[PDB]
Order: sequence, then C-alpha cells, then structure tokens
Amino acid sequence: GSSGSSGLVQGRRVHIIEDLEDVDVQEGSSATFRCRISPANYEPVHWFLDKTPLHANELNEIDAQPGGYHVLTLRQLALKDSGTIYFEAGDQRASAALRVTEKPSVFSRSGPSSG
Repeated sequence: GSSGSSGLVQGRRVHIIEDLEDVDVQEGSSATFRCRISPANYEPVHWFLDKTPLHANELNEIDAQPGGYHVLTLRQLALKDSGTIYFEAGDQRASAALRVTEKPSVFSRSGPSSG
C-alpha cells in the first residue's frame, strides 16, 4: 500500500559463528553475553536489549575476547532489563533470552539515563 524504495549494497560481510545462548540471574548482577561473530576482528560492535541501545560505561562492560568473542557484562541490571539481547554486526543480528529475576539487594538500576 505505502510507498518506498529498495537497495542491496554493502561492503564487508558478517557471519554469526556462535550466536548467543541465554542468561538468567538476579537483577543487579552482571549477566555475561558471549557471541562469536566473524570476522574475528570485527568492530566496532553494537549491543541492544529489547528496545534500548547499550554502550560501555561505569556499569556497562563490553570485552573483546580472541576469535570474535564479544562478551557483554551488563553490571547492575534490573528486572526491567529482562528481555532479549539484540546484537548487531554488519548484516547479521543475534538474539538471546535475557532473563532477570528478583534480587536480595536493592537500589541498583532506577534511573541511570534520564530520558
């Protein structure tokens, strides 16, 4: 019905070698999200969760193990974070079940980024 255009152009090529698996831990902890994506030396890398972008910070951790092993240690998580990690790399997109239950502690992720 609507209008629009199409296009099929690109340079490099990414291949999801070992897509994520899954994670389930009490909110506020550091959930690790490993994923093997080629080229092993691909970068930069993007990381999303449900419907929100993710960037390395005092809490956000994004390592780069050898062999395209991108590890994401989201420190200080929240029950709301519980969703699905949507990794991005070229023309590929991973998807891992990001589960997050309640935790014993309190006051972790209430309002880090106002907006």
